[PDB]
Amino acid sequence: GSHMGKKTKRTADSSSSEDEEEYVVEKVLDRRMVKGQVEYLLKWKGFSEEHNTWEPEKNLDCPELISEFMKKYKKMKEGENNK
Repeated sequence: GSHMGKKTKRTADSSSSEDEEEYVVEKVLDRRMVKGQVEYLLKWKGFSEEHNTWEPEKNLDCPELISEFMKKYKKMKEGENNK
């Protein structure tokens, strides 16, 4: 048992990493209208609640979102039959 020159050979190769950032809407939190213009509260991936941002409906590239949201708001707001 003597250590003269230990020769070890191994290959793993692990090159999988990249730093990138993208903007993706999460869901419709609130909605407001001003000067005959509709707007919605968008939330980009990473932006905290306090970092919420408002955008025009014409920009809202997600109609389905609004449709669903209306479903929740309907229940929230008191008024099913009586307008």
